[PDB]
Parts: sequence; structure tokens; C-alpha cells
Amino acid sequence: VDKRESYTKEDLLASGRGELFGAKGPQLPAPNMLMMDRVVKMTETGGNFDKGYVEAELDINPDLWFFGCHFIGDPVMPGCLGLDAMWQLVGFYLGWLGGEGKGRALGVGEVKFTGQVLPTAKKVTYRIHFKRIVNRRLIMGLADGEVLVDGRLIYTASDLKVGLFQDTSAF
Amino acid sequence: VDKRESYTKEDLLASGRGELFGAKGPQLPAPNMLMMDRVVKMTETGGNFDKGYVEAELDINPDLWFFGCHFIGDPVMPGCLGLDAMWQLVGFYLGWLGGEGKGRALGVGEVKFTGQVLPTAKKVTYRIHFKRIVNRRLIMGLADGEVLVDGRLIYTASDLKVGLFQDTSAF
Repeated sequence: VDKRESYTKEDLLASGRGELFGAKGPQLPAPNMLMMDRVVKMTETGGNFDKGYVEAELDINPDLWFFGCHFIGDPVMPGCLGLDAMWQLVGFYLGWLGGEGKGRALGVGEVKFTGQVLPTAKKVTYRIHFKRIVNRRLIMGLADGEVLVDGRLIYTASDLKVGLFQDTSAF
Repeated sequence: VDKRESYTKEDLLASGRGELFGAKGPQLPAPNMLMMDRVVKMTETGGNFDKGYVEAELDINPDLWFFGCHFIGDPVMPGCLGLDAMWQLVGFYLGWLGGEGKGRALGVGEVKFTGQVLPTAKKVTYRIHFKRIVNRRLIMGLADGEVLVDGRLIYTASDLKVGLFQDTSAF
């Protein structure tokens, strides 16, 4: 895969279609499960553990689908979706490294939500710090993640774990 | 509130509008974020810790929205949504006990996905085992959860934490 340092909305839409990393690489979900608008920085070193880093962003506007149903009369972005954006990124990175197989979130250690994303926010930032990568014949990625809303750290997640599966029926 | 041990799809939809437990109580998300069709059993005792139990179900069909976008050509229910259903149920139980305020998931201890829900499955079962409730000036619920697909355990979550906030400015 020709690694780029950044990807645009159109690159992420292609990803979901299987065009970015090709037919044997992982895919990101398509709207409305896609939780990022852009990947601004990807590096194989750096990050808190110096073993990789990814930063992505989601632009907030009052019309985003999830605000209307969550909750009626009390709009707030579901923390589960911000968490999913982090699993989505770990899987995207494994494919960026050239890993083959479809992505599947395997788990996460501690997750703490200390604030919320309201429809008046402007931007959500996702920062992923890779701890361990097993790109052997068993691709797995381990990482810590952070979610910031307009620069304020609101969610942390330790040990996000994602694996790539050549044959998904074995899951 | 008048406690019942089971609720229908209709009750759950009324809950999305605050019409089940009243305006002062918490709400469940409305479609498409509502992740269960019915609550089959709720008890104040029972469960693995004899401190509360909740069993709910989600009927599966190939047409559920999330199969189409997650992923294209590889339909699988997002584990993040199964996880959210567990947070939704803890908040619902807190309201059922007569709690007042809006629900906000505060976190989870450890999550493990060891299986997946495909469009060929028929039913997802959620089991929540309460371990501690704080229904004072501070209302929080701590529980362990399990997700089963067609009777087989696929996800587990320890220490799901949810709080009811009277003033969401405290977040």
C-alpha cells in the first residue's frame, strides 16, 4: 500500500468501498457508521509509545443523524460512536501497514467518559497511540485512544484491540 | 413509577419521549439508536450478584440499517452498538427504580468481543447483572453485561457505569 500521511473525506469513502487498500485490505464503514471526516496525520513512529500514531477529525454540525434520536429533546453524541471511531482507526492503520483481512473490534480495557459532545461543538479530534502490533500471520493492533471536543479531552480508552481476519467466518 | 417486569416495543418507544417514566426520568434513544425491541424481565434482586437483573432482546433481520454500511460486502453488527444497548439498559433500570435525571454512560471496565452477529442470526439477548446502585443525591449504576446471539455468548462487559444527571451542565 502506498502510505500517505493524510487522507481526505473522499479517501475514507473509497476505503469503505474497498478501493483505498484494495480488495484484500480492511474497509472503514460507510455513512452513517463512518465517524471521521478526515485523517490528518499517520506515522509509524511517534505517539506516547513511539510505535505509531494517528489523528483524525469529525466536524460537528446540529444536523448529524445521531443528535435527532439521541436523545429527543436532549441531543448528545453517543459515546459508543466515539469509541467505535477509535476501533475504526486502529483497523485503518493495520491496513495502512499493509495488513490483509477484514477488520473486527476484539475489545478494550478501561473506557472513561468525562464530558459530552453537544450539537454546538465544532470539532471532535481522535488521537490513537499504538502500543503493540502483531502483523504476523495473525494481525492484531493494541492502542490507547483519546477523544477531544474543540480541544477539551473528554474520553479515554485503554487497550483498544482490533484484529484483521482473512476469513471472517472463523469469527 | 409503576414497576412492571416486562415492556413492549411500544413502551420502549414511549420511553424515547419520556412518556414511560415521566419527564423527570431518563430516556432511551429513539430509532435508529434504540438497540432492543423488548425487555423480557426486570427484577430488583436476582442476577449474578443478587442485586438486580435485566434481560432484553433485539430481533435480527437482514434489513437492519447497520448491516448495509458496516461493512459493504461484509455485513456484521457493530460491537459498539451491542455495547451501547447494555449502557441503555442500565440507564433504563435506574429510571425504573424511580431515578430522576438524564442518562449518561460514564464508562466500562473491560469489553471482549469473541463472536459476531451476522444478518443470518435471529435474536440477540442482553443480560445485565447489577452489582451496585447509588440512588441518593448521586445516582449511578454499576453492572456486568453479556450479549448472546441465538443463545451463544459473544460479548461481555465488566463494570458498565451509567449516571443520571439532573443538570447536564455537570458534564
